[PDB]
Amino acid sequence: AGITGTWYNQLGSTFIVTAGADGALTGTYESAVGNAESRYVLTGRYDSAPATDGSGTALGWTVAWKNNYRNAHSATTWSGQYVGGAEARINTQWLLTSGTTEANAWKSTLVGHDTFTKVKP
Amino acid sequence: AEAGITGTWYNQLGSTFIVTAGADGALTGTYESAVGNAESRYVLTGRYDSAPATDGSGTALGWTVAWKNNYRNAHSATTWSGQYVGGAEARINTQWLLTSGTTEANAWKSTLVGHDTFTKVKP
Amino acid sequence: AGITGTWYNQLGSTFIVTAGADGALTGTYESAVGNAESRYVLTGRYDSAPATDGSGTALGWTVAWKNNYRNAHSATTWSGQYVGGAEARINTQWLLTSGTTEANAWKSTLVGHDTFTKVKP
Amino acid sequence: AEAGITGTWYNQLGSTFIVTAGADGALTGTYESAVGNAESRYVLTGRYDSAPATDGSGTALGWTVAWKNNYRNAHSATTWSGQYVGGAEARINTQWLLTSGTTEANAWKSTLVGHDTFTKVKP
Ligand SMILES: O=C(CCCC[C@@H]1SC[C@@H]2NC(=O)N[C@@H]21)Nc1ccc([N+](=O)[O-])cc1
Ligand SMILES: O=C(CCCC[C@@H]1SC[C@@H]2NC(=O)N[C@@H]21)Nc1ccc([N+](=O)[O-])cc1
Ligand SMILES: O=C(CCCC[C@@H]1SC[C@@H]2NC(=O)N[C@@H]21)Nc1ccc([N+](=O)[O-])cc1
Ligand SMILES: O=C(CCCC[C@@H]1SC[C@@H]2NC(=O)N[C@@H]21)Nc1ccc([N+](=O)[O-])cc1
Repeated sequence: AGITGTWYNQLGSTFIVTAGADGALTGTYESAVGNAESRYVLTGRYDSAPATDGSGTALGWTVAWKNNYRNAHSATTWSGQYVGGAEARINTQWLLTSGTTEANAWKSTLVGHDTFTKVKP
Repeated sequence: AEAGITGTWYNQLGSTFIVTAGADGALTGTYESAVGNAESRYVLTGRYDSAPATDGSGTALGWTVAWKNNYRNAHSATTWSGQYVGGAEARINTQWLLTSGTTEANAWKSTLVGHDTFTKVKP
Repeated sequence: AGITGTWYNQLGSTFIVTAGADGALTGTYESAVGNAESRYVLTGRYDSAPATDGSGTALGWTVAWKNNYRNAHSATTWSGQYVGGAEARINTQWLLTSGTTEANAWKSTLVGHDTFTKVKP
Repeated sequence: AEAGITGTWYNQLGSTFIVTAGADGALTGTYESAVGNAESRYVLTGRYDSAPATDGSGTALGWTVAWKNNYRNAHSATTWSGQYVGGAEARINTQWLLTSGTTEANAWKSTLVGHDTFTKVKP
């Protein structure tokens, strides 16, 4: 529906997702930055029964940076909300964790925020 | 990847995390929280590195849970991001972001941040 | 210098700061949202000797939401960087912690991001 | 506010946090980290609620440290945000954001996030 489609964030990354009736999110992610290449599988969940007011729809998805081409031994999870309308938007904040030794654990997680704009005409 | 990830885990709050790890990187299972606007199990989905590095690094992973089942809907979603550490006392160290569906006016206070540690030992 | 002055974020909040030679930041903050009113004291620290390349200047500051008018029993810390030039900017990500009982501790911290634009002509 | 905040604290990493709490809400002291690009003490400044609620809520506080002294400059700053809990075994539970000075091209990977727990007991 509103979430299903093709999106892009401020970095130029590509986000193609499909929203299922049971609240499931599946698709592929293509990052424009970092030790990444081509498409990576993504999986998430969303509130399939949001508030009818002016509230956004809570959702989230994960991407392990490993495919048949590269492995950055890391995973990112995006958490945010879908805001519908003429100009659909997905505002997120993310956590990127890397696999590290017990000694380097304190510096294993980066935090950021991505804003997605919908395309798919 | 000798993933001992599969199994039933518990966090410091007493929440029950049940997961199965697929050979290709998929994570699936149910989540039951001991705190907050929730009851019974909620479906969760995630991904993990099905080929961690040879050194002694943990296995990166993450998963999400929209807080809605047949009993309630807290109009929220939580994503956990972290790493699995195998061994005698296996553990999953994570940090999470909980986003609530809100109006544009309240978007600034829509996301909580925390951290949970899961072990295979009772709450 | 570059940091010293008056700033505003996307929410309409007011940030008046002075950068000291020893890396100290002092000033007042006025929030446009939340259980807040008037001016609150702020204190921070910044990298007083940044890289001469195109890097930003690392900095941070804290505000306890308590003054002679209100007390929201909370404190926010902003962490980010100052990016100079014609259009000065301060990109931050913040953590807002509230005082809570041990039972409600898991939901004591909100996270967000504020972008500041400089004014003081 | 019976602030037992003042004193020397240590975190799970072995870092030493020394602070003095002013009657009006100010926090000042030095910070020494056992990990990372750092050595010796670094000046820190912060604020805390000098009038917490009457119930059993913790005392909200926060502080910053730019990582530059006479020995090194890691071109970074860390802010800790959390709450003080008094009692037999006093503790300061916090979460932090570490921002590195970077170019616009690397801004997306400039901030690390974690959490530290400070107690008055040796490392
Ligand atoms: O490079 C890797 C994998 C690609 C990460 C892309 C990130 S996901 C959040 C943000 N949104 C995007 O669309 N793209 C970026 N990961 C990685 C990064 C840093 C470190 N590190 O140690 O700093 C280790 C692995
Ligand atoms: O209560 C709800 C749903 C359940 C959330 C459980 C959280 S998931 C992170 C942490 N780890 C656990 O095992 N359990 C907790 N969500 C919610 C919470 C707060 C707000 N709020 O506005 O503050 C809105 C919705
Ligand atoms: O309302 C209060 C105090 C004012 C907070 C202003 C925040 S600081 C980050 C952001 N940037 C701004 O310029 N303004 C906002 N705090 C508070 C908020 C929420 C809760 N809560 O429980 O949800 C408790 C206390
Ligand atoms: O090494 C530096 C300076 C020292 C940082 C100490 C951190 S403060 C949070 C945590 N709590 C502690 O007590 N100690 C650690 N900073 C730095 C670290 C990583 C990167 N990086 O790019 O990954 C850049 C600068």
